Amino acid sequence: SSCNVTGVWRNELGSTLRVKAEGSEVRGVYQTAVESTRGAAGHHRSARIIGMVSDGTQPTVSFSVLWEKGSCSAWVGQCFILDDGAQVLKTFWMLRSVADNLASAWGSTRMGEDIFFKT
Amino acid sequence: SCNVTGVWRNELGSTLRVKAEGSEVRGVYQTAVESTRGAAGHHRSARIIGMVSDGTQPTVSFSVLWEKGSCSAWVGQCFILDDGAQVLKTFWMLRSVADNLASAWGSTRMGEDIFFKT
Amino acid sequence: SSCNVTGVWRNELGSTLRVKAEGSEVRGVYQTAVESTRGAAGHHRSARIIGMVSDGTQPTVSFSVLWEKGSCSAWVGQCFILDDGAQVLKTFWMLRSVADNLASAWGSTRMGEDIFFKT
Amino acid sequence: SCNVTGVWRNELGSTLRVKAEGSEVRGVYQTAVESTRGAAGHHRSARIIGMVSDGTQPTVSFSVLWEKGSCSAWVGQCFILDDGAQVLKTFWMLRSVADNLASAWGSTRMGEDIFFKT
Ligand SMILES: O=C(O)CCCC[C@@H]1SC[C@@H]2NC(=O)N[C@@H]21
Ligand SMILES: O=C(O)CCCC[C@@H]1SC[C@@H]2NC(=O)N[C@@H]21
Ligand SMILES: O=C(O)CCCC[C@@H]1SC[C@@H]2NC(=O)N[C@@H]21
Ligand SMILES: O=C(O)CCCC[C@@H]1SC[C@@H]2NC(=O)N[C@@H]21
Repeated sequence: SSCNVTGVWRNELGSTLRVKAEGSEVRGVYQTAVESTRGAAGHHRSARIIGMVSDGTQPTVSFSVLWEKGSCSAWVGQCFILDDGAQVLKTFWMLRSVADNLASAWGSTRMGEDIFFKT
Repeated sequence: SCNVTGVWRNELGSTLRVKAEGSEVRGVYQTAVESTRGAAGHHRSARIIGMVSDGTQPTVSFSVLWEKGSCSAWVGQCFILDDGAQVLKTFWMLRSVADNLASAWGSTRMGEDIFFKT
Repeated sequence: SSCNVTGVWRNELGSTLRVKAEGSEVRGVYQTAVESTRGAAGHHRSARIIGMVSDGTQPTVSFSVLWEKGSCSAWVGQCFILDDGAQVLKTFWMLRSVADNLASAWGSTRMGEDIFFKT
Repeated sequence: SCNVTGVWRNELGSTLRVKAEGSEVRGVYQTAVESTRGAAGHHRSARIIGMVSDGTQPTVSFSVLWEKGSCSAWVGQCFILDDGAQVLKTFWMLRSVADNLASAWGSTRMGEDIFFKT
């Protein structure tokens, strides 16, 4: 019983992650159900993702998103296959907001946990 | 204008060879340090994949898959200091493999990496 | 309707947090269900808490824990009252492992999310 | 030994006055910066409460509650260098007040603070 990163995923915020694994890379499309300020994520709150995925029964993943307005996000996670059979992607993320210069950037990094379930 | 393409070095002694073609970043990462011995394999090198914005002080996000299945990610921004230096200010996460969901709580480390240009 | 920080909470790993407010401070007991390396959290996987709670309806909290073998942890968070009447304590945490020196400390900090519910 | 008790300053210019009592730390933090005008109060100072371990290079964990409801926590270690210099090495989180659960998703920031002595 394997956890397969390829698929369509939904997080606890209601964001959708559509992902295709090929070789050791991932591509696809992230639609965020929220943004940090109006505009940030763009026209349909959507952007391309690019990243890596490991081999194995419970693979690790890492992937990046650049948001239309110049902020950017990164996730690292592992695909686990639960005892009830649900496929689950446990991730932490960083969101990096554009700063004006180095001195004002101390506060430009946010973090959190996204849990993605297959739909 | 700060530019991401080039060869960089961090406070740990690690090296980052980066090349942008537009919004994409590719390259190679050599880490001077490892969480377990050989976790990054014998050359401690891996490929890098990510994104870089446009603008003069662009933001950057990139991932590395390590040889034995851990993976790191960096976000940051390319700054021109007063003195002419180009600096990549980043924060990273290192995700170690875990056996099951229940052991995964302790799987994510973080830190800050300052990359300077060789 | 408010969120009340005082009491016994339980998070996703089964760890129990007992909070007593004394003014702006919080004191109490943390019993972790899990530890890094056997005995890191001491004989009873238990230690005391110290920190702060704000004055809202939905207060923010900050608290810290020194474990027996010297690693330390801190959580920051807010106490939300939900539509269904439930009180959820939403935190993020940092675990600091002891290192021998500055250079080998690069990997000494881990992070996660803890969602506490009231018992 | 590295001694936590004292007056400390970090890369941002913020000042940290702490004293140690058993395994408890107390004192005042004066931040050189804030998220919004006045988040740290008119004087940008607040009390600190936390913990410090025994040993030659002790670990530390402290909190601060800010005037307008946000809060910050630091975890770290007091490393003593070759040159005899004492150095507090930390990572922090800053939680901002949110109106409700759903809109709290982006309410946590982090960073590194490195403190030197006066
Ligand atoms: O606010 C921004 O700068 C762009 C949108 C940010 C979306 C973030 S990425 C991490 C978190 N998880 C989500 O699904 N959305 C938010
Ligand atoms: O430990 C592993 O699982 C593989 C090596 C990780 C190297 C990390 S990546 C974050 C940090 N920055 C560096 O330059 N090296 C370490
Ligand atoms: O591993 C150690 O060094 C001591 C025990 C740490 C337990 C951590 S603290 C954050 C997380 N949440 C819990 O409930 N327990 C773990
Ligand atoms: O913005 C706020 O809500 C309150 C002030 C935050 C000050 C932060 S705490 C982490 C960082 N280190 C400092 O010395 N100052 C900032």
